[PDB]
Amino acid sequence: DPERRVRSTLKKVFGFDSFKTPLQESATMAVVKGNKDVFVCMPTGAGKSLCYQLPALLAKGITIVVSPLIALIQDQVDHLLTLKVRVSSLNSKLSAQERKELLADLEREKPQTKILYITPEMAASSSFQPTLNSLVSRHLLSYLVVDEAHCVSQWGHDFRPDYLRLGALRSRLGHAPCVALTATATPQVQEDVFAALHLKKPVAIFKTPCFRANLFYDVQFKELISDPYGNLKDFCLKALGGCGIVYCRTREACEQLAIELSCRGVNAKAYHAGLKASERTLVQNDWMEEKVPVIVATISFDKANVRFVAHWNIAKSMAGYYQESGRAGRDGKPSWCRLYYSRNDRDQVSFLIRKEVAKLQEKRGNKASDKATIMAFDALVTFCEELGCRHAAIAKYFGDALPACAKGCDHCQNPTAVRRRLEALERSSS
Ligand SMILES: Nc1ncnc2c1ncn2[C@@H]1O[C@H](COP(=O)(O)OP(=O)(O)O)[C@@H](O)[C@H]1O
Ligand SMILES: [Mg+2]
Ligand SMILES: [Zn+2]
Repeated sequence: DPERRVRSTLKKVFGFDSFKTPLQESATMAVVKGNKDVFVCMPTGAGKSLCYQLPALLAKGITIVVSPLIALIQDQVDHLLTLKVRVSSLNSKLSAQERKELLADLEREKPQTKILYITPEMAASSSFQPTLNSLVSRHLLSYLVVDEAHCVSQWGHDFRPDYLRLGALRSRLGHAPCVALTATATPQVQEDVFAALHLKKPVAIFKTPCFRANLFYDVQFKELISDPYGNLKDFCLKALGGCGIVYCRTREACEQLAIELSCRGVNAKAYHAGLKASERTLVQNDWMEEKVPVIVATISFDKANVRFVAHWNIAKSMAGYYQESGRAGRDGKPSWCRLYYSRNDRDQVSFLIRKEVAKLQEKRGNKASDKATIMAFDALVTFCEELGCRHAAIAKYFGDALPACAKGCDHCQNPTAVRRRLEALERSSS
């Protein structure tokens, strides 16, 4: 009865009566089985570390975990140690005796070390190769875990050439299943992970869908609104009856909107990097304690009663838009997400990204991530100019199945209304 073995370890070691979600449960059970290569794709804070930390304790041998930096490794090592777990870390920070003590333990016929954290540079080093081959030869390797697996991809936010060497390492240890985990949900990133880590097919996939049922999405065209500040004021008031957010691009527009909304009868405090750090925490504290309902911001600081998120200007990427609008309705109660779109604002953001790209190119030459940045923006322009379900467009971008939008977006609420606003936009060009 492995379910019972898992359930007892969950309580006695990790001190938990249940799994956070059933997907965390299915993922953990699939890693325990040990018959296939596993891919875990869940949001940050969804309990991905347990999906591999728990099975490692129930396996006969050692689990090797690859992670990008020592700072993040140390946090994971310090955490497991308090649970009285036999966790170790082979890195550059180790003193002469420390490394000698750890290398000796691994050379024992029955080593004490159950979980070993290493950086990719260390995994692929010729000096680590005698240790690894001995473990493979003695059938002492139970799992190979690749955390932050999106690091293999130039289509992700954190490309690391060191992660590309991990494919050849994985190929050398066939007996041991491989576990790959990330929060990045795009299909190109998933495809890069499967190919770069030389994963064995069929891969067991545990993917949290990006769909958020309680969010009402709409797109309004600033060009066709006689009183723009009046529309934002209406939207802000109607959504309440908690708190709400308004995003904009400039410090100028951030100040204009904060004063402009306070005049209409909706108390708004401007938040940007131009202000003093003393004032930053002050404005933050007041929005958190509901003294001020609206925060107009260009930058960010997690409030649970966010009833609205309004984007005064188009965001820089589809992933950025998903994350910023995603700050709404964390309590599960109904919330509203509006993106105010104009072709001039599109031309402005596009120009800004192209300069930022040329600045990186002047600094370090050409890279394949240069094209990804333009495509991440053009996917958001497509969403703004598209006629279709707002939730189905997000699902398609993140490789999810069609979501059950029960009149949960402007297009689904009334497709004719979205069509008339779009026709007026297309005609205005002539
Ligand atoms: N079954 C569980 N029940 C409750 N909390 C859990 C459970 N499993 C893990 N957690 C906790 O969830 C938090 C976030 O998990 P973590 O592994 O850091 O997530 P991720 O890698 O997805 O960002 C941690 O503080 C962890 O202890
Ligand atoms: Mg993690
Ligand atoms: Zn819809």
